[PDB]
Amino acid sequence: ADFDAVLKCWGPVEADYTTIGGLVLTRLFKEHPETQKLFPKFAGIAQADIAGNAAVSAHGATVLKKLGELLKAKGSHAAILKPLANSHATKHKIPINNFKLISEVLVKVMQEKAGLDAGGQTALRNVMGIIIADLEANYKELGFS
Ligand code: HEM
Repeated sequence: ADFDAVLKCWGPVEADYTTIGGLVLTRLFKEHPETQKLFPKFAGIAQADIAGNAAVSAHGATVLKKLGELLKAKGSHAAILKPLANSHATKHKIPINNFKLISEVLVKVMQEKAGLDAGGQTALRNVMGIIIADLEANYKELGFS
């Protein structure tokens, strides 16, 4: 049910993954500046110059597309989340807490831009908790606690 609750508000996100993806990453870097170092292509870009940056928005679109694809799966997601854990632990080297941060940002963006109400905000935090716990369990399998 919590996946359905989020998907009933995903339309505005999927409608413009570039704009919303750019909003999410811009906000992440503004509110959690230490995360920007984790993107070597973007690390060091002055904050005022991120909202207008097409490459930032394009990567935000990649992130949100994958998250959509996953949702739409409604928890039967292994062929999906295992590769993502693998690349994020071993290639991008993203500590697991950062996924909690981007999920806090996405809740806010969806509240403001996608009509996500109080119950939907809870549903999204629950679904992101499912995703993050699975990423964490796969990180552990790889040696990353
Ligand atoms: C559930 C949330 C997230 C999803 C769905 C997601 C998804 C993706 C996808 C699909 C890619 C490209 C291909 C692949 O790895 O398989 C990617 C790359 C990347 N992601 Fe994530 N990501 C998330 C969260 C994060 C966070 C929290 C960070 C850091 C704070 C991060 C940093 C990166 C970096 C650095 C790359 C490589 C960019 C490049 O080389 O161009 N991601 N992500």
